[PDB]
Amino acid sequence: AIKIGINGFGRIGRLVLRVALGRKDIEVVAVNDPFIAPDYAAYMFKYDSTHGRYKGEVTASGDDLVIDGHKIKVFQERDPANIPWGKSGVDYVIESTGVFTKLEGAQKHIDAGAKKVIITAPSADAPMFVVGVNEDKYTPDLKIISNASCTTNCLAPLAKVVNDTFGIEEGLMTTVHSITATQKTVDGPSHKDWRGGRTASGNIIPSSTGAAKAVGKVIPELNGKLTGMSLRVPTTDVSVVDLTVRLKKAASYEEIAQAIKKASEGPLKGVLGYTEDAVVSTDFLGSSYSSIFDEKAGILLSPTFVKLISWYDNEYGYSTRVVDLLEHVAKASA
Amino acid sequence: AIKIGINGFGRIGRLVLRVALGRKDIEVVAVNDPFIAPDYAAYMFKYDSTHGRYKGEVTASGDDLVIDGHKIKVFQERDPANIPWGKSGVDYVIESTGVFTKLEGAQKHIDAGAKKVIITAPSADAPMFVVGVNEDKYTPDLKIISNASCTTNCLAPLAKVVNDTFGIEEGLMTTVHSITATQKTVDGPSHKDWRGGRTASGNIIPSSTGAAKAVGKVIPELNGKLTGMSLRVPTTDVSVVDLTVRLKKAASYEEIAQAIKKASEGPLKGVLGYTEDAVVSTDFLGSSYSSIFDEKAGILLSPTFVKLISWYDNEYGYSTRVVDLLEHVAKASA
Amino acid sequence: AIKIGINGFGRIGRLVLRVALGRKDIEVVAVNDPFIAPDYAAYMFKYDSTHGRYKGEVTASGDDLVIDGHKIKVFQERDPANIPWGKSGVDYVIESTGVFTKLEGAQKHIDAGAKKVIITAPSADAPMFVVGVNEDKYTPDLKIISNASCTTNCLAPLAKVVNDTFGIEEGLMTTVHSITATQKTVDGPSHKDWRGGRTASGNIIPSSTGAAKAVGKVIPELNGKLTGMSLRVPTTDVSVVDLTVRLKKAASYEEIAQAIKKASEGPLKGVLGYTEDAVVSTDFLGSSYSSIFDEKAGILLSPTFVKLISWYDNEYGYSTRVVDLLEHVAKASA
Amino acid sequence: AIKIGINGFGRIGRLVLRVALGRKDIEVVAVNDPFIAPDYAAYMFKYDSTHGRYKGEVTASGDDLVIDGHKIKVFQERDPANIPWGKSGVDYVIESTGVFTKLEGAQKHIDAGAKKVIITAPSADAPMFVVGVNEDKYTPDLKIISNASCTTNCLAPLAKVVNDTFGIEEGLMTTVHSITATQKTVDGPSHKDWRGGRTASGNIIPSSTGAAKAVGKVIPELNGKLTGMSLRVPTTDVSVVDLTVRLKKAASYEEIAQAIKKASEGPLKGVLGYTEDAVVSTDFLGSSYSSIFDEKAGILLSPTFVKLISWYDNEYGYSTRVVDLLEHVAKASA
Ligand SMILES: NC(=O)c1ccc[n+]([C@@H]2O[C@H](COP(=O)([O-])OP(=O)(O)OC[C@H]3O[C@@H](n4cnc5c(N)ncnc54)[C@H](O)[C@@H]3O)[C@@H](O)[C@H]2O)c1
Ligand SMILES: NC(=O)c1ccc[n+]([C@@H]2O[C@H](COP(=O)([O-])OP(=O)(O)OC[C@H]3O[C@@H](n4cnc5c(N)ncnc54)[C@H](O)[C@@H]3O)[C@@H](O)[C@H]2O)c1
Ligand SMILES: NC(=O)c1ccc[n+]([C@@H]2O[C@H](COP(=O)([O-])OP(=O)(O)OC[C@H]3O[C@@H](n4cnc5c(N)ncnc54)[C@H](O)[C@@H]3O)[C@@H](O)[C@H]2O)c1
Ligand SMILES: NC(=O)c1ccc[n+]([C@@H]2O[C@H](COP(=O)([O-])OP(=O)(O)OC[C@H]3O[C@@H](n4cnc5c(N)ncnc54)[C@H](O)[C@@H]3O)[C@@H](O)[C@H]2O)c1
Repeated sequence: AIKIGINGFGRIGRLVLRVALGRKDIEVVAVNDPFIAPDYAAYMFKYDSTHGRYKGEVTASGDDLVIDGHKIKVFQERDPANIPWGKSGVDYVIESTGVFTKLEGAQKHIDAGAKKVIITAPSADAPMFVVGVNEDKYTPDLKIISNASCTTNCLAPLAKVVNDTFGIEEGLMTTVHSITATQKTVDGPSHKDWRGGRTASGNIIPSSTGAAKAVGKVIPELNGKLTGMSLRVPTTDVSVVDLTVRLKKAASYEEIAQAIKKASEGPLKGVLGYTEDAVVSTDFLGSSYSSIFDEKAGILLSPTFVKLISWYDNEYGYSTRVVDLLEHVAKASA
Repeated sequence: AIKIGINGFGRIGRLVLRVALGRKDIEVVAVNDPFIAPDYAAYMFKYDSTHGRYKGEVTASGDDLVIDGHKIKVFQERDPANIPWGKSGVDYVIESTGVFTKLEGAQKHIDAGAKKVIITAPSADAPMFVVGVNEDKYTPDLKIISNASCTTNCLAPLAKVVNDTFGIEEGLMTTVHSITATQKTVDGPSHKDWRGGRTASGNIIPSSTGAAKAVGKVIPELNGKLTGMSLRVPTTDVSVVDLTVRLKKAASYEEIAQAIKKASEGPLKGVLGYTEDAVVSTDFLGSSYSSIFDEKAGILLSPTFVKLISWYDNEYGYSTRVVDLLEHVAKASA
Repeated sequence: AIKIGINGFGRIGRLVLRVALGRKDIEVVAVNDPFIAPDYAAYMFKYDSTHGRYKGEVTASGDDLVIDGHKIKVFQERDPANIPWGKSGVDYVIESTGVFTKLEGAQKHIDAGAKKVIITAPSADAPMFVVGVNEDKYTPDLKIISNASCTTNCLAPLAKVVNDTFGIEEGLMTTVHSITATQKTVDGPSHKDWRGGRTASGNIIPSSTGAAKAVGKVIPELNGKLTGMSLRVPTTDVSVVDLTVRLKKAASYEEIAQAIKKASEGPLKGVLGYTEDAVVSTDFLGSSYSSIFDEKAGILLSPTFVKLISWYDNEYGYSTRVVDLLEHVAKASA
Repeated sequence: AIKIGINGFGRIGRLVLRVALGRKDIEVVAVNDPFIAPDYAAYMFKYDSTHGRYKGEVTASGDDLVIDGHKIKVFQERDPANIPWGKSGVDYVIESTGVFTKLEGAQKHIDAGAKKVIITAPSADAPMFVVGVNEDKYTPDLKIISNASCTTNCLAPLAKVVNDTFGIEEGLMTTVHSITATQKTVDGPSHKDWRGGRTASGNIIPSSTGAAKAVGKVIPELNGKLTGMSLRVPTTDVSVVDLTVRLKKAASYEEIAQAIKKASEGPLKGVLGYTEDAVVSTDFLGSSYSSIFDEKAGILLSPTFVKLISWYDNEYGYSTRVVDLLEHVAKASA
């Protein structure tokens, strides 16, 4: 029994719960969010503007969120050191607040009695993992780890296949990315990111991202070879990586597509998907892939210079990978 | 001769400044916003997703926002008691934070050296005014007043005409309303208003509003005769009042429309507008009216039961009224 | 078996197919759409921006659309008289083009060998039915019938309960309505509906509707007692009825809600739904109800004057009713 | 006087009229659109969801569109051969229907009595020009020409500066592009572009474009050195070029920015703009530039491998260029 708690009952926290409730080996013991009371947590979990109503019975009773008859404790602590993880029997904490992304903050959960923490974001200092790429490098002494970003989980599996087969010499990427909770409904204050304060649903908004650099951390051979940027656009979920790369070995576009298709059918099955259909972003709502290569959308300019397109449900694909990483950690430590 | 300061440099604060800079007798001395430094204030005023670039020169210099040569001091105080309104020579404070809407909160501005405060919102206890309806009832001894809500400013002039002519027995109102800064880009916490936390750009969102009942405060004879609710929809600005009203006297629709046209040409000129064109919400972006009657959109069922439709730029029409009420207070107080 | 064909493979045509595939008594023999070839029909049926991917295998094979092994003939006839319904063994035609909504056009399906036609829209000509309101008035001599509009299917069950219990004296309705295929992505020509040509996703757009007067056709006692209008807003599916009604018998809001709840649990089960939750439009994506009463959103101004709010998935609830009406017609004619 | 007519009174046709009415030497004699009657033409010209109301008097009288006293004949011919251009004294036709983009189609305007045609789109046939880049290659023996695409007009001035100063070895472009009139409000038939049939306001939609390869026609030294693709996103106007380019000569990003700033201040003034502000797409609504380099948004991977960002109001910048090309052609003609 993988006994877990969730800190930060937001987009990622609530969807990680949806995914986790479908895994036989996982018991979600408790969640913590100081802004969400038990009855409110039942409301937020049951109804979802992006991914539909939860197919199951959702209520609250006292301090319990009750889903299909399973009782989940709801705590409301601003300070993770005050969450009763150990007294509740929680061994793994999903750290999905966006607030405790460094080792020093995430360690508070272990102080509070958990054993291990998975940060659902890039971490400035916790080791980072992408399932399908380097989760095999996880060892049980690592108590606090990061599942990287949603963009890194799209880019890294694709870059892995391309680099393995043809070699990546250099690459620049853009993610055309759905809006998120950090943005504003109308022009408002965002002192740390002026563009990000502008009306989210009315603008294309250039943004920064460390996701391309981060690929060189989970694929050390690509260290320093990739960088990138983001354009936030008025869709509510699903994002797309636009990867422009110089290759070491010359290829045709068909050969590149065939290498990606082969990986998607074998070692990257369930992580890297493949399509030749006339897909659009809504076609990936609820997709569990980290990366779906759009074969028809990309374009080759030279035998060593190509643009590759790959989709990802930044909320739900990533949330699935959180749970996958959790189960790999529990299996590797058993 | 009117020396004002602006607290809360947001949608209303910044657009009130836009309007004020166009008024002879107004000198904007300072603004206060603890989240917006001077250089950031210049950026937020210059560029607007809804109302376009400020046609003028906007820069910052030290602690001054500089607009077409005029220097405006920028304070950053969370507590209005700490704002040097008096030392700066500010006589009037435009209270547009949404946080100090009661006499208790707005009085802090006077304790800080200002003389009078106009709250850009309904107030639980401050006297309320709607230009064109009851601003002549303002008396100079009133130091803290409210300019009501954008919705009240749309409904009250319309209701005043209908009541003055045919009489209003009772009326139920819906405002189909653009999203505002209190809403969320994706499903997030909103513990005082659960529907309002849901994805703003992807939902029709019911919301309570006292704006129809508040008409009874500015039109005492309509006390208890109007109420209603709101539906927030994914437009970024401009809203519409849908007033279903029972009349005391039998009328034809042509008769109602003529009465409204007469009012808009005479005593409510510039406040109540009138159109017979095939208008949609974007046609009122930047409109200075409080209320624009849409003659072709309404429908009569019986001679005493009719549905009336009136548009309003909830940001800019209201902001213009804020400045209009300020100039009336100053004049009445001379 | 109920052997059917679908004319017009659009939003309604394709969602009617989705519903019908879940009904054991129905065999979908064929579809016709001159603008959609077989492989394109497979794509349009498989991928849906609003209702997700079809959960099942969708391919095309020569002239057949193939869904979970069941083959469906695809015709491409502009003129319904040329569709080989009789030769194909089709007895019922779902007429969902929007082009053939009168008896004269719909009869061409019967000339072509079908037995009966259900028009998925109001008809100037053909008798109209709303399941849960008057489908037991269907008699087998009626060969061509209309399932009314999506708004009429939301308003009529609600009006039936309120009129049955308290009596409706008069009522005025607004539907705040999602955009549809007749609208335009940017300001474009719509010479019969000038407002309807303006940018659909950027505007609140007033529109005329006969849906409230049509209630008086399916509930004859309400003939002449209801009318209304529409406001199109930038959501892509789900709409809401805003009914302002004068009652004959006085009541509390709670008594009104209780009458609707009882109907929803009894004679209008599956047609009229009932909620007290903090719902928004996306919470009814895929709902099979015609009408979901929003208990917390309405408001009462006098014991005989109240505003009632009811939701509907204008695409999917209506499409479910089309199939329900079809099964009622087949059973009534056996 | 440059006497002109406009064929296709759409987004480009109407905005070309707005621009042309501000040029002293141009007389707009007539417009043609079989779907827009004279009074409807006045409505569509007067009200604009994207660019506001026309600041001027707009009426219709008989068969004339009347703008600030100037009468413009309104024709309604589906076949341009039937437009009485000659009898009306029109010398230059702006061909903005999207339907007559080849020499054979546009020639009908000359058979009907016009002298020269400017197609407001790429042509498979007609020589293409981009103002600021190659309009000095226009010669008056050319009777039918193309102003290329809005994306080519953004990319070409940028590529010219970069190629002139550092040399372009090769480049791959993505345009993140606002929706246009060819898209659909909900999933509908688009048999030649399946992705383009999907819900425009709810999807990121990949699309082909020859815009980058077309730069090689107006800058022949760049033939075969650029290509790219498009992602349509739910904004109603303004688009952005994302150019990933390999340089021949090593550069710092600062030298690149400085070269573009210099060109924007001299030989490309009014065509190529330059900004270092925290801009988003709405900040370029109504901009007359072909291309606005976003200095802060771009990123450098190596001294010869860089990503450059440039904005454009695809409707209004391009419409202004159509009028600029017209005046250049007329100066060289007659
Ligand atoms: N949304 C995405 O697409 C996405 C994808 C991958 C990763 N992430 C990352 O996951 C994290 C969460 O993202 P989100 O999109 O779910 O954000 P969110 O804002 O939806 O959720 C954050 C939650 O944290 C809660 N919270 C805030 N302070 C807290 C505290 N002190 N203790 C406990 N709970 C607290 C909030 O109430 C909220 O419910 C962020 O690091 C983000 O970068 C987001
Ligand atoms: N359409 C409208 O937006 C509209 C119309 C009429 C009235 N109003 C009302 O006007 C008020 C402001 O609304 P808004 O839409 O401009 O909101 P907003 O969020 O755009 O602006 C509020 C501003 O107040 C600032 N602020 C927050 N706390 C502060 C403090 N302690 N001291 C000083 N400044 C502070 C914020 O930083 C922000 O800039 C609200 O009461 C609102 O109900 C809004
Ligand atoms: N969308 C809704 O919410 C809704 C709800 C209730 C009723 N309706 C009604 O249903 C009908 C269709 O609506 P929709 O929204 O599905 O529209 P749609 O445009 O999505 O579908 C109409 C289909 O008819 C096809 N078609 C056109 N001409 C044809 C012909 N001559 N023969 C066969 N097929 C043809 C089109 O190619 C298209 O696929 C309309 O009458 C509409 O008013 C729509
Ligand atoms: N951003 C842009 O919208 C943009 C930018 C650059 C170029 N263009 C190009 O300009 C052209 C028009 O684009 P638009 O966006 O203005 O399209 P639009 O659909 O807004 O306008 C096209 C107009 O042509 C009219 N029309 C159709 N058939 C006709 C005929 N036979 N005779 C006369 N008029 C006819 C239509 O009624 C419509 O008003 C296209 O070639 C397009 O690719 C568009």
